Formats: sequence, structure tokens, C-alpha cells
Amino acid sequence: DAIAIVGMSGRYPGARNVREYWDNLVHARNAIRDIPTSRWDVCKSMGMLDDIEHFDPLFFNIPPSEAELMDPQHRIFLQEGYKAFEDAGYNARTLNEKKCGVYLGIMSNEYGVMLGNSFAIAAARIPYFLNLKGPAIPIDTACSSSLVGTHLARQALINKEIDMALVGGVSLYLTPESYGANGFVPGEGAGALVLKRLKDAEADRDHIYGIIIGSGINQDGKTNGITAPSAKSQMDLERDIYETYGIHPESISYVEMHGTGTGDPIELEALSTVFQEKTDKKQFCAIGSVKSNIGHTSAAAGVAGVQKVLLCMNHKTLVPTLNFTTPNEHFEFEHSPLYVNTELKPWETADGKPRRACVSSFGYSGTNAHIVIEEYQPERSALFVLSAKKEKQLKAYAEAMKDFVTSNEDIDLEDMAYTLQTGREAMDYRMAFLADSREMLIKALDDYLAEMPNGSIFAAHVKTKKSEIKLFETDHDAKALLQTWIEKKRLEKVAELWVKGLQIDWNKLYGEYTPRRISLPAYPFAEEYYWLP
Amino acid sequence: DAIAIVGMSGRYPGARNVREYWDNLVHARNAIRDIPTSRWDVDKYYDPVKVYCKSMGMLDDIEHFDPLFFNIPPSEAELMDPQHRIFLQEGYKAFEDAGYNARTLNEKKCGVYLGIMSNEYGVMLNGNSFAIAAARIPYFLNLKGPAIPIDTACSSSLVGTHLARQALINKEIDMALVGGVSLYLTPESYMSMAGMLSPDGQCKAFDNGANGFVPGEGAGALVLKRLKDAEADRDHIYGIIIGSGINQDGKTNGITAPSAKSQMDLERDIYETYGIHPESISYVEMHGTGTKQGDPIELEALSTVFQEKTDKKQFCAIGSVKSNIGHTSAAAGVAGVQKVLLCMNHKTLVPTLNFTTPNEHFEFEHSPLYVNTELKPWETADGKPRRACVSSFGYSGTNAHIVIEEYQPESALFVLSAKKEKQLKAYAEAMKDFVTSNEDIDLEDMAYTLQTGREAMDYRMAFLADSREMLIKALDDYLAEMPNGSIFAAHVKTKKSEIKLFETDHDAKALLQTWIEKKRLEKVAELWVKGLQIDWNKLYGEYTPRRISLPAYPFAEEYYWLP
Repeated sequence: DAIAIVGMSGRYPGARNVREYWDNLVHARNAIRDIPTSRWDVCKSMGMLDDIEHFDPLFFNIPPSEAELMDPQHRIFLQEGYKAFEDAGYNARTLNEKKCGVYLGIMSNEYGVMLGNSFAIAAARIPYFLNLKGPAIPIDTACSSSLVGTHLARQALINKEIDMALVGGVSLYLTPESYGANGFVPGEGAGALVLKRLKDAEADRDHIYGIIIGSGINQDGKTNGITAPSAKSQMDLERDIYETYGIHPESISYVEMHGTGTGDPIELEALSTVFQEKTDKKQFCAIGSVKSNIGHTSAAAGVAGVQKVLLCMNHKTLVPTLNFTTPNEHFEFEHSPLYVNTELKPWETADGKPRRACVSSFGYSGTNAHIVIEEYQPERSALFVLSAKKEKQLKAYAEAMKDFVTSNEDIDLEDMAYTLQTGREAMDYRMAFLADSREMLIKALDDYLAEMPNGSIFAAHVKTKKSEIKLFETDHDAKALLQTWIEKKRLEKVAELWVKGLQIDWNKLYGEYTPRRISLPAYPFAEEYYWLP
Repeated sequence: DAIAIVGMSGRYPGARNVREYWDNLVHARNAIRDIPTSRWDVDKYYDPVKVYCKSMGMLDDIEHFDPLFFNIPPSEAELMDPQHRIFLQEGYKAFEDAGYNARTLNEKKCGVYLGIMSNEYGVMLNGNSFAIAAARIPYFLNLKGPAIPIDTACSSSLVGTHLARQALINKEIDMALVGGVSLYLTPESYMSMAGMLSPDGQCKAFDNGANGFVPGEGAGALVLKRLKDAEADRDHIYGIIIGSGINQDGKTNGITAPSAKSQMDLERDIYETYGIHPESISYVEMHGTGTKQGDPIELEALSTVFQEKTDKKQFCAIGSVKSNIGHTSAAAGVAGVQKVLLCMNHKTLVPTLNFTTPNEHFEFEHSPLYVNTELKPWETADGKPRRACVSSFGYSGTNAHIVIEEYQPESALFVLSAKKEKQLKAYAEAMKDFVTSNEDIDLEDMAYTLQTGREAMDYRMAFLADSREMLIKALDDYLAEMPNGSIFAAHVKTKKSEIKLFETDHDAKALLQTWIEKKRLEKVAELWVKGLQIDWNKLYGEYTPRRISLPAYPFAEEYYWLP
């Protein structure tokens, strides 16, 4: 039935993550810049990612020398994909042998040619690293790729062929060669979503961004030139989805258009016509395109749009679409169900109905996709733990957490700790601390970073402390003592032992109030430069 | 009230005149060819996704001109836009078709309204302004009515027709020459595709596979008069204009998009103003350019206006000659009017081409309209004259629509002359072909037309005939230079002395005057060819024949292009 989106990660022009992405959208920021000479010597504009050469190959058990031979599209998605899992609150341990499919939108080979680097391998990186067992399939339907992938993952989950799916897209523009409405400006990006059956997501107590309640794909078929759109195919696609899944156009209040700024009028007419077949209501449905902010992120276009929509729903807020002064002459808005939203405003819904939105993505090869997303409506000291594979990254992790807590005054401290305990892998470099308030939490992380002694803070490298924790691992009364500590109160003791490498049973910390996993900052990868050898 | 069309001349793809035009229409011929390299290299501009059309309705010999005929120095001819040269010829011939000549047009209050929309030749060169294009004919023939070029794109010649009509009705002019001319000289201009052109190079009017138009070249002219004047002057009348109107699309979706509402208003207002019932109309020559969004809008508009007034179904045939010749742009209106007049004259409807399956966006079955693809009799009920409309819509949004009604009217001495002997020979050839092709020609009307409705120029021939066969034989004998005692020929400048006697002597003049009545044609003939002025009216007593359409001057085919 319904598919839950339980994890997301994103890296788009002007946005290193989904929180910056949201902030940029709220403030109507445009990330399009002139192409610098460090890329190539110069349309002279692009929605660019920063530091596309950066990778943490050691994290992924990849030899540094192999990293130079990897398409950065592979490298960046590997990172974003992984972070999507961590966002959902899953780790290497909990993913091991999971029937998780990987569906990766990808549509260019630039690095391989400039020079392992097949589409087939690009999709297979994450399954190989995490020991996943669902199929790994790259999808090249051009700009519809990530949304096509979403559809396929959706169908596999519903048929119970997999129990989880990582869907995503990645697009870089590396060469000069591969490169009011007047055409589009190319964008770069990488995004991933983690999908589950809704019933599983609720039983597993995942945090849920939203649910997919309908999706479809089809073809333009014979058009006037292979890259031209078909009004009829777009209409059929949208109609068939709404009819198959019992979705009334009146229930939809936002559509993230394909909206490349070429094509535009055909898309508008199609969607308008389909809506009007079912309702007389006027100007109820806002339309936008994040391509106005970040450019045309190609294979990653679908996932960029889906993430925008989920963020909108989560904040119950509609954000401006950009570059709109006067309506396209070829379409008449006044008596349409559609209106272009250029305001930052509250996303209003009537009588506690869940917000619904659509995302469209159409490819130059004629393969179309369209999905319908519905807002999800859900029914003392804590022990904070952090770890990373190097001390430098632990420090970066602490900074990321401090920024996050500073930015989010309403964070549930118990949920956050719980996520750090159960929703992250305990790696070799460790710190832990107690806090009973936001202020104490921020102070602790500050103290850690500034190296100001603080009696609530514990840190160790696990390999150094082996002899010191053995006393607890094998003896029966030591375990009983630890269990008494963790069953339950002293937390200081649990903390000291945990940072030294002792495995803790985090479940025992909680009698019949158990907190929930929430979205937190994911691993801060080492930012090492790798390019052509 | 009514405006009589009393003369016509046309030059379209596959048709050097309106007689070939008619033949091509009857036989359902498509004139659209691939563009030859002698025009430009399509391979150097062609891209299938640059130009994406390689086809055109082309005129032949666009470089040919007879500058000496028009008192133009040969060297100036190279500097003249061929659009000007071509119209200058076609206009002049329209007058001759009507049976008017330099003498009879001198100082006439004749307006000239010329559809023209392009400057290619002038640009290539870097005299050739639109203003001068329209003014050539007035300058040559000493006409005194206003000379105005009309550029409303593809509606140009039909807007000109409306303006000429209103001037004639308001008695500001006594005659009008209306026309249009379009050539496509460069890859650049024909090019603009803007998405306009068909990749298949056909105007698929009314068809579901309509995907743009193919550019066409053409030059056409009509001579208009008030009907009352046309009847008093005993003109031959092709048809009458009984209504016309022009308007604007206004604000559309894109300045080149059409407006359903404007087309409906245009047509409705015309019919209401002039008391024309849609049921009385049996053919419409559509704008019918074969564009995907344009065609269905035109159909729906016209259908709707007809349906407001009648429940009758499928009584009005629709077609578009653009299916035959391509989209002849500024000349589109005049080409359509000329088709309709020819249809009326022959009481015949002809096929519209490239029609396989009706446009999905319009349902014909319950329409007053049907697409005619048959060569068939144009039937009318009772006594009633046939009525037809022509529509022409421009890319700039200025529309025109006229309503034409069928007109229902209540030995001989043949003389020919040209400015050079070579052209006289060509004139004799054209007449022979005409007489051969037209087995029912009235010999007395024809002679009368050659006598009174053509200028006596310097190289002359004349002969007697009492039958078609005799006429054909004489012209054959003339052409073959094989002796015939009833054929006379001379160059007038050579014969001045042999004629003077009849110009100055009182008794000679009295003898010549008796001859004209004495019933002696041989004598009149010998003298006329030598340059003697003959009072042709004296040849006729109780019965005077009527002017009819004959082949016009066959211009020298001299090549002029860029200097």
C-alpha cells in the first residue's frame, strides 16, 4: 500500500546537506554561479557542487589509490547514500544482510572517458560496502532517472521482493564538451531516500518524512523529434495514477513541476487539464520548481524535488519558486486549478486533512515519471555518545551536533541521545557525556571542542583501553554490576566504560518509556582530495 | 454595393498563368518541389531536429523581366527587387486580361493596393522600398488613384482587397488593381521555421497530421470596379464581392498565435452587416495553412458562426489551395480568390490535397462543413448564384475575410501586335495554344478584344478567319512563315510613307471610312498592320461584340540578377 520515506540525504548547489537546502529554499536563494576556470575556461553558468574531488576512501575500505580511479559521481553518491541510512537511524550492523534494493539514477560517464566506472558498479558500491542483498540497479532514463527508480523500488516493496530501498540520483558536469523561459541551466547534485513499507516503518518505530501513495511511469512515444514532449502522455500518466490509486485532484495542493524553463506550457496545460476533468475549483494548487533555485540537476532532479516537497510538508510551509515575473503567454492561469507560488507562506490545509503534493520528472528520451506524496500524521540526565574512525572526524562530528542543537531549540534530548546510542555505529574514537538540558548539552560540546576540562565529558581511543575493559566482558558479577549500573541510573559509569570500548545494551537503559529515533547530522567524512592520476 | 472583378492575372508554383493554374487544380496537382542548389544548398542548412524543411512551392524564372517594355534601362533592372519586376508584369497583364490598355487607362483614378512583406533582394544588394513597389504601375500607366503597399503578412492581399473595395464604394477611385507578391530568395528568410514549417514540406490542411506549412512563391492581381460601372462599360465579369471585413487578434498567447474569438467576430460581423446567410455559402477557401493549432481553431470558428444560423449539416465544402502550391504569403489572398473565381466560372469544385484523416480536435460529422477531396460539379439549388468565402490570417494578427458571389449575366479580323518581332511570334503562339485549348471561343468577341482591348504596338500582324480551324491555320502559317494570302504583317516604323495618303487626303479618308463599313476586312487589315489608325467602332452597327479574357502580352524573357 503506502510507502514511508524514513531517511534522506542531499547535496545540491549551495547546500552541503538537506538542512542548508531547506534554509536556502525558505530564503529564496539562487545557487547558480558563473563557471570558474578551475572547472574549465569558458551559457557560462552552472548550479555547481563544491569540492567534487573530496572523498573518504578509508571509511569505505577503499585504497586511496583506487579513489583517483573512481568517478566522483560514484564517490559522492556512496557518501550521500550512506548518510541517508544514518539519517534514518540505521547502521552497518543493522543493515547487514538486509534485503535492501538500491536504485540509482545516473546518466553520464565523463570521468571514465577522461581517464570500475560502469553504471552497474556505481549502483553496487553501497550494497558491497554494507552487505545489502536487494538488487542493485542503475537507471538511466535521463532526467526522470531518480523518479523512475523511486517507482521501481515502490513496486518491489509492495510486492515484498525487498524490505527496504535506497533510491537516489547523481549528476556532475565535468567537461566543456557535455555542456521569459529560455532553456535550462545545468545543475549538479546527489540525493538519496530510504524507503520502507509503511506498516514496517511504524512497527520499527522509524521517523517518517512522508508517504508515497501513488506513482507511475510511461513513454512519450512518437513525438516531433525524440526530445519533444507529448501533452497526451503527460495527461495519461497523471490521470492513470490518480484513477488507479483513488486520488482526487482537489486533495492536491502542491505540484513540484519538471519545470525546466524551456515544454513549460505543455506541462502546465496537461496537469491543468487533468485536474479540471475532476474539479471546477480555481487556483487551489500551488506549483513550483526547485530548478529555479539550483538549476537542472539531471539524474538527481527527481530526488531533489521529492526532498523539497517533504521538507515543505515537515515545516508545513510553501516556499517561493524563482525567476517568475510574468506568466508564460501560452497558458492562462486565472481560470486554472493552478497558481505559481512566489511567497514564503504557511501551507494551509482544511479540516486536518493531510497535505498532498506531486512531483513530475520527464526525460529527454521520453520516459516520464510522476509520484504523489502525502504528509504523514503520527499518533533527568541523558547519555550522549559520539564516535568516528579518526579523531579529526570525531571533532567535526561534535561541531555538527553543536550547530544542530543550537539551530534547533525544540530538540527532544532523550530522542537525540537514543538515536546516538542505537542509530549510530560505535567506532574507534569515542566521546560521551551527560546533559539534562539543551544548555548543558551545548556547553558540553563546546567544552569538548575548546578542550576545557569538564567532569561530565569522557573520551578515549578504543584500541588503547582494551586491557582496562576486559574486567567487565567475561565475569558474571561484573556484568551484574554493569547491568545494575545500566539497570539503571549511574550514567557516568556507563559513559566511562562505553568510550573505552565496552559494549552496552542500550535497551536496558529504558523501562517502558522508550524514546524514538530522530533525524540527526550524519557522519562528517574526511575531506581528502582525489582526482585524475 | 457590389464590386465586380473584371480582370485577373496569376503566377504560382507550377502555373505560369491562371489557365495552367486551373488545369493544375482540376487535376489535383501538387507543385511542391525540393529546393534546388540553383536557389540555395539545402544540405548546407539542413538539420532534421539551420533549416528543417527542404521543400518549397517555387516560381520558375524569377529573374526574367522585360525592362524595355516598361521604359526601364536594362542596367536598372539588375537593381530592382524581382518582386517588383514580377508584379509589374502581372499587374499589367491583369489590366490586359480585362481588356484595358495604356490609352484607356491614362489618367484613370485607379488605386493600386499591393501585398508585399519581404525585402530580401534589397538586402542582398548591400529604389526597393514597399512604397516604390506599389508605385511602379501607376508611374508606368499614369494612374491617379493612391498607390499603397500593404504588409500585414499573409493577409496582405486580402486586406488590400478590402481597402480597394471601400474606396470604390465611397467613390474615391473608379478602378482598383489589387494584388500580392512573395518570393523566398534566401535560406535565412524562408528559414524561420519559430516552429512554423512542416518537416514533411506539405500543407496538410484540415488533416490530423498537420504540422506546419511549406513556403510558396506567387504573384497575383485583380482588377476591381463598381458593378454598375462594370455593366455600363460592358466589361467581362468573373464574379462580385458582396462582403468584406478586417480585424485584429489582439492579445493572444504569443503574438503569432490565432484567436478563435476574433475570427468568429470577423465572420459574424461581415455576414450581419451585409445580410449574408451562412446557408447561402457552399464553399470556403480557408487560410488552411496546415498548422496543428491553427487549423482546428479556424475550423471551429467558422463552423460555430455557421451553426448559429442553421441546423443544416455538411452543405459547405472547405479547401485550401495551399495544399497545392504551398503558402504563398503576401500573395495568399489573391491566389485563393482566383481559385474561387475559376471554380465559379467552370461551375466545378476541385480537390483539396494531403487530406487523409480529419483533425482530431474537430468533429466534422455534425458540422455545416465538409472537406472536399473530389473533382465534382458545383451544384446550386433553384436559380441561386453560387457563393464562397476566402479567409486570410496573418502572423501579426490582422485578419481578412471576403464573400464572393457568382455573376449571372442577362469573317472576323484578327489583329496582334508587340514591341519586338520576337514577342509578336510568342504572342501568336500563345493565341494558337489558347484557341486550340478552347474549342468554344466566340470568334467575334475575340477579334473585338484584340481590336479594342489591346494596344497597337510597333510590330503587327493581322488576318481574316471565319472559323476556329481557319484561325488556327492562319497562326500556324504565320509561325511557319508559309505563304498565306490572308496574312498581313509589318513593322510600323518602316511603312510611314505608304500610309500618309490615308492620313492627309480627304478623299482617301472617305474611302477608308467606307471600307470600314464597305465590308472590306482585307483592306483594313493591310493598312492597319502598316500603322494606320482604324476606328474599330465603325466596324460594328446594330451588334457590337464583347471583350473577353485572352492571353496577355508575352514579355521578353531576359535574365537580370545582382550586378
